[PDB]
Amino acid sequence: MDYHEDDKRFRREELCREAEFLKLKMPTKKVYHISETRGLLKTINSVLQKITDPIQPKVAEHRPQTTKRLSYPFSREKQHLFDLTDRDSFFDSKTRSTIVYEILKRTTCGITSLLANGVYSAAYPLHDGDYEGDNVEFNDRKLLYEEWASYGVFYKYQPIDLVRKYFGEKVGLYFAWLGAYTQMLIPASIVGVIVFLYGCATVDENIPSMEMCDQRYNITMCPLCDKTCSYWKMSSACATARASHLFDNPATVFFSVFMALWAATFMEHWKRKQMRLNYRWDLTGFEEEEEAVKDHPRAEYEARVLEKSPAYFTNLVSIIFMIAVTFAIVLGVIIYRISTAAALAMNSSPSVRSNIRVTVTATAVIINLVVIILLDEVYGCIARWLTKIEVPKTEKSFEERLTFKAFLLKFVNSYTPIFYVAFFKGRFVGRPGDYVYIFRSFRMEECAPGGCLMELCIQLSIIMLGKQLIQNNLFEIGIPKMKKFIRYLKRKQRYEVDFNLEPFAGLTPEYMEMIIQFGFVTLFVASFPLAPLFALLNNIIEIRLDAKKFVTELRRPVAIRAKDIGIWYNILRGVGKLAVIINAFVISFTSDFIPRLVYLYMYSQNGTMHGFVNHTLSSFNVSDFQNGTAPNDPLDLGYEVQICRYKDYREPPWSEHKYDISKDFWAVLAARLAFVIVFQNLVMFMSDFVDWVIPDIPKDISQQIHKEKVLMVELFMR
Amino acid sequence: MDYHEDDKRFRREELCREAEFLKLKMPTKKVYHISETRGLLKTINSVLQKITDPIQPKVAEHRPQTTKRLSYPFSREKQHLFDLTDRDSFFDSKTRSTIVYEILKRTTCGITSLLANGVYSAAYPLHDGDYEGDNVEFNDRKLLYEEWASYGVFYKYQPIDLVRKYFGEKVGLYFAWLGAYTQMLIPASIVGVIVFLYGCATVDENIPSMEMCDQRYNITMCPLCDKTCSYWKMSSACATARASHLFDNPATVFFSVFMALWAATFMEHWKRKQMRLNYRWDLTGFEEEEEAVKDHPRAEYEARVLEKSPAYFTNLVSIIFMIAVTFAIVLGVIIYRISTAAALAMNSSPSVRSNIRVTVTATAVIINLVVIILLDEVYGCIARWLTKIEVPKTEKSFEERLTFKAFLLKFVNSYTPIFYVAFFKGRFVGRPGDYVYIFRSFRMEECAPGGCLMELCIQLSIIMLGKQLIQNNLFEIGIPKMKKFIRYLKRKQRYEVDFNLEPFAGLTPEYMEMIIQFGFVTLFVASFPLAPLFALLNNIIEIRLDAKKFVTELRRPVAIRAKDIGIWYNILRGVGKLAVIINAFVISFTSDFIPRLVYLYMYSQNGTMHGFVNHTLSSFNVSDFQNGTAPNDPLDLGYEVQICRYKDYREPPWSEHKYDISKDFWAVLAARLAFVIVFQNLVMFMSDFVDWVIPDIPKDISQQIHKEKVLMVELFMR
Ligand SMILES: [Ca+2]
Ligand SMILES: [Ca+2]
Ligand SMILES: [Ca+2]
Ligand SMILES: [Ca+2]
Repeated sequence: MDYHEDDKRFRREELCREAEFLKLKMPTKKVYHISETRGLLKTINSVLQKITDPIQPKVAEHRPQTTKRLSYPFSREKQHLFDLTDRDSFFDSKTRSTIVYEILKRTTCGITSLLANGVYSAAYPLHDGDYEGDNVEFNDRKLLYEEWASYGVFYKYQPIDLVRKYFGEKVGLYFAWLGAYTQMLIPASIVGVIVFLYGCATVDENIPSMEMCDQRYNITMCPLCDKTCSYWKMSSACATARASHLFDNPATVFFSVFMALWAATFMEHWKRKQMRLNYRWDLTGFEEEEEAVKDHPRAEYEARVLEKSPAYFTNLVSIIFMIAVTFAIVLGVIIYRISTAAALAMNSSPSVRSNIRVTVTATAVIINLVVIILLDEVYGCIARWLTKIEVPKTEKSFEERLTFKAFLLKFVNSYTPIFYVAFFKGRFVGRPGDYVYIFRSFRMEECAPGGCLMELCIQLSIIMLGKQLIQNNLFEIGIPKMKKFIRYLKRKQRYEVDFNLEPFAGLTPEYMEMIIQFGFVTLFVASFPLAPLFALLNNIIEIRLDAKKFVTELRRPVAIRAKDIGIWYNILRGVGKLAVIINAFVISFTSDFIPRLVYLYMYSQNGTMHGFVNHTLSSFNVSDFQNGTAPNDPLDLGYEVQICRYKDYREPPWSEHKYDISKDFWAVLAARLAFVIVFQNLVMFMSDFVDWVIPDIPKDISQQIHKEKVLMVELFMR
Repeated sequence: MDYHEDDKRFRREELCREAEFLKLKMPTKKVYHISETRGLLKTINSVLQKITDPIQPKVAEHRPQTTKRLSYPFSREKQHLFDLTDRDSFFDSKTRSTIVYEILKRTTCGITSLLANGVYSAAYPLHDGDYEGDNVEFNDRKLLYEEWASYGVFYKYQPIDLVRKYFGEKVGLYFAWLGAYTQMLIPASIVGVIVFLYGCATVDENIPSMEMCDQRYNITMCPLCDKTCSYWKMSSACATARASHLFDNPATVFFSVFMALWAATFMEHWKRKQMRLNYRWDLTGFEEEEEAVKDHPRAEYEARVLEKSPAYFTNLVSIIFMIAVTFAIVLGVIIYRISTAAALAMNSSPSVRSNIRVTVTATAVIINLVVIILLDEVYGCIARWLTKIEVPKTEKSFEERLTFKAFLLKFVNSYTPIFYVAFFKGRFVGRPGDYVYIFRSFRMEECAPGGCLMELCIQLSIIMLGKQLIQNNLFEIGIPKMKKFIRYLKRKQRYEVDFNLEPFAGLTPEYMEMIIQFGFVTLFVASFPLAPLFALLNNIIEIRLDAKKFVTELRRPVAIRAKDIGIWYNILRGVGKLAVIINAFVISFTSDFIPRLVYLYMYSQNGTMHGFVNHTLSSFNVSDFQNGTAPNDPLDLGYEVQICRYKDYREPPWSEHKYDISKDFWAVLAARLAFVIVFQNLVMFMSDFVDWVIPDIPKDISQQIHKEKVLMVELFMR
């Protein structure tokens, strides 16, 4: 318990004499406006500040803001600038802290470099009362914990009009965004499960999967290794083909079109929603540009320029940034190589002959993810330092610029193994005659038995479950408690309670996870349905986890008022527009959908497909290995062996040309590229069409603000 | 000579008794505001109106508009709403006519259905003085004719600040737009001529043109006709190949990229320019929506609804519109067919044996253009009537909706023969074995000897010269003089002079020609450079022709104030965005650029190309015609004949497969589609990049309006 103030202060009680020389000069400028009283307690002393009344409408009339009025037509109170209330207890704690903070920034000798220098350690508003606790006189924060930030309440709606009142429009605007995103994930998950279960129903009705699961063919493939791998039968790995038909179903194409159109209609819905939320709170968006002070090393450098009394260096460090992006790109694939090459050629030295091929893939991906989790912090640090070097003008430019430079890095290292698996996996190996030897010592890399699509789906699967759901939430809960143990192992007053809390670190690491997750929703659902489902399961946990992090474990933000999410809308629209071309390439060049359609329409010799797998397998002759690249010990799976088969669209060896590129390769390639053109153009046009149709401003808000303006006129004239 | 009034009136002097019963009830409502006097002269009587002073600041204060002030910092006078002048002769004639016209619309019993009923025939402001003439006391219109609307002055700049003062911001804004477009055409024409002359320099240095112009091959082609055409030699038509290399030069690809980027930078330049023109005239764009009265059959239908006291029918008539678009599309190709089939199989009955093949093409295109010129008016009329049926709410909705429905029609019938020539010409004929017989009586259509690109370039050429430059300007001058002869063959006072002038008919037919011409600039310069040149030559003539049409042959517009061109910006951005994909298809599928690159990189057997024309020609055997489709009288050009050649990428007849589709067809097709993907994506990204880079608001205007706002504050507080 105490009396009723606004903003605290945290000095460091015992150079030092200049610390006290500035520590008693600033508040002398603070005497004229705000009545301060300093308190002396156990650990480190603090400074207290209570606002005085008659300067508060000086600041409330200094800036234009809307406050509640007395008149109400149609069951709803109007708002104008500042008049007609007269309560002396109607200024909420949030707005009081806003005004007091404006005085905290305005007067100079603000707290930018005064706080950033070392004399002051923390400047922050306090909260009313306490969550849970005992015998509390109806706290707002207790109410908010009891209705919003509990795991037991995840079905009831977001109380957005209260969280705006207690945290401000920025923090309120975030949870509104996450609410609309999770609400839009419901039909995505329903349609995802319907398409996947349509996949599950008709697995054993198709032709091309039966052709592999059939016995009595005795068809043999080439060993896919340099020295030590043997011949393998087609019907051996047939579960992977069964799951392949579970994933590259002809309903998934329709699901991809549905997802592009889904992302577009989500953009429309959210524009409309923040428009009505800009109605309900603050309508005149004309904040005065160049309002705050400049960034202090720009004033320092500017002072150096005035001592001396650059359009080369910003572009120079932008090129530095692009360099870092390029070797980030190659670094991801480097680390993926190291990961798949964690345990190579271990067939011999244990001599147990497991041949399980599971631990190499599983621990490859898991070790890979450990290196990505470890490296992400480094990239964040390079973003902060580089943006510090560039010397932006304001705080807004620092926030925006740092946001973009962090996003490119996390995009690159968080997505590049999936680009390597989905596209560039088994493209570049030659015929079984000659192999493409990278580094001139051994082979590049070979695909899975039965298609590289499985490695994409299980890699993508354990990223949607590994890093997103379990790892990130477990550290997101786990870190602040451990910082609490660190800060401990080295009747209580209010600010002494709030000092033990952790300081607040912006909204960028909390939007960031959601932009990357949105990238997982829209960029790779051409080859993997039911991804939204995983996004929804992560999302329900994320909203309440973040809410409990606000109410429980953090001190209060200072309630910066803004009217849109900002740069994140451009990032969402960019990613959602990039999704179309990458879905076209995933469908055509990966999904094995084009060769089946071409075989149905050009080499059928009947109505349907049969002998498709007979058609793809390019017969080879085992006499033509390059003196050592033969299988080292042939398995003798049957009596003998004469010819191995492989899938590359090449002519048989007995023809007058052997081991060249056939007609069918160019036919399939032409059909693939034609699909890319048609898909990209039609889906760009549809995704534009649902922008042109849906009204970007809502009607009810336009007519209601028009009626409010008219009634404001006819009420004002009297 | 007369006294000084604002707005005229034209009644029809002798049902009739109701005409006079309303003719003396409206002006009784006009007595209260504006002092009218009626005059009685020779032909038909008129009514005169002079404004009275003290109601003019009632209307000038009724609406907010900016007028000149007394203070001037930095050599330029400020503007605010209405004060501080006090001249009683400072209201220009344009603004006086604006206010008087607002009273003409406001009071009701406005002149919408009062003028549209039949009692009033014309309501219009008059002009001061007269152009040229004799002894005129420094007319504004004489000045404007002497500086702007004369053919002798086409090099000196547009006097935009005077034409705005005399005609208003709409008509001024148009000539600003045409000024910026013609100014942007200068480097387009320079680079066009440089690329074309680079084509002209190195004609006789290449390989594939020499291969056709070479003698001593004795290579013979198949006759390309059903019954009566003979074998023709390759070296016969070699001028057409010479011009083909003049057009599909590898510099034209660079010119196509340059044109897409040119269109984008033109958009940026014009956004910036109308922004500063919105600075110089009127800055607060907040015109009150729903300001004027509704459209009178919507009030009539609304009255019928109120007698009765539809979201199906508007969409029904939209589908009607789409139907009209579809048979417009097929109608263009129908009329093109009739045109090329004007004189078919005339080799026999004259028996002169000219074999000139010129008159069929030339008169085909000319007859085609006559039908398009004749049909365009019909499509315009269907646009007006259909838009009349749809019953829009306002005048603005009628203007916009009619604009769009006119544009789709003129787009379709004005472009469809060029789509037929550039794309679908010789694609769909089979091998010389079997032909694709449309209508089951005779062959479809065959390409030119030496490529269908020539027919595209000469058709496109005589549209850029035929319909654009000569036909349209000749009728645009020719029509109003003939209407003057018609109106004649059935000391003078001012309104009696202005009555002989022709009424003004909006800006839509004058923007329309320029949007279609812009379509000719950006949509087909992949296969035809130096098109801008023709656009520039048309454009210089067009600006002065239109200007002389405003000053000389038309009565005055009523000066509607607007702040942008409107729908035409969306139409320009749409066409300029459609240009990229159509340039990709013109380069790949028409320009014969891909097969030369593929032959250079895959079948070279050396460094360079030689025997390219040897490679393309698919040898055929003349024994395999279908019993009558043989050449009827073989020409006996040599001793005998055994095999004819043709260009379709098919295997020779002596192989184990004959007359099927070879490997090389799929190879070339795959390369073509790959070029479409790469070109479309990279040019979309560049055309976006020059939007992201260039600041869409100018800096000087932003800082200058900020300084104007600050100085307005510190001048207002005193
Ligand atoms: Ca998380
Ligand atoms: Ca989180
Ligand atoms: Ca013209
Ligand atoms: Ca014209």
